[PDB]
Amino acid sequence: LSIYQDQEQRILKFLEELGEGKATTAHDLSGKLGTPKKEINRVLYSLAKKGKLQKEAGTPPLWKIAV
Amino acid sequence: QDQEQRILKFLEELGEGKATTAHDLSGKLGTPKKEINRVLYSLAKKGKLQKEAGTPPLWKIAV
DNA sequence: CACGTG
DNA sequence: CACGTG
Repeated sequence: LSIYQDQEQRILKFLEELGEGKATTAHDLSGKLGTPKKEINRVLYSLAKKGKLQKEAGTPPLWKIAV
Repeated sequence: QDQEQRILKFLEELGEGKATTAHDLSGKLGTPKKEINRVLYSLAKKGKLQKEAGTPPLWKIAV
């Protein structure tokens, strides 16, 4: 229940309530949560390393829950 | 654009054929590498500097 | 314009 | 690992 974990949870929750295969950008996420895109991306890539999220390469990249 | 100037001088004040890096310029100038580069790429497009190498890039006055 | 970078 | 980016 740390502040960083709360942030990770906020992002994971946002993406989970997105839908089946729907993805979103770091830009959108940053805007909805009121957090700078840099911090968001730092968390998104980190969570992808942990396997919880999948990055769909592109410009910009799209993010969603893994598998 | 005083910032641009300061960087511009420092660079012309460099040895004949010696090229430097944004990282080095940051330490040698006590300025964030973000602004350094912002200037470096601008001066390069403006033809006042030249960039070579790749990872990272090396900067020296243009001839 | 992708950029997350410690 | 480059990264300059508003």
